[PDB]
Amino acid sequence: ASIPSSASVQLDSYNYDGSTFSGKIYVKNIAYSKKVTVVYADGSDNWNNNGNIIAASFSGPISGSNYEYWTFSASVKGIKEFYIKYEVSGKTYYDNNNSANYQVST
Repeated sequence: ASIPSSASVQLDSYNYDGSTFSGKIYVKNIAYSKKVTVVYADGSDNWNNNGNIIAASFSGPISGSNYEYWTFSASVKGIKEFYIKYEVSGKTYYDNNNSANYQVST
């Protein structure tokens, strides 16, 4: 782990065990009332108009930085790829792996 210097939001890690999709996300502490969402395509690669959504929750500050960790977990029947959306103070940021998304292998 190293803390991003500059990205507003950045995936730290995820797992998909065949039934539960979970992970952790670096989030820059820009303001409060943050919304951090994981948006995924299902097993058929259907985005469902960006309606397959898991809301992450605040975990804690990261010492020696202006970042925080947010975590997520949900029961997910199938998933091919995902990205992260971060809304704060009317601004909208993404970690979509530079438009490739994060690919979930089978």
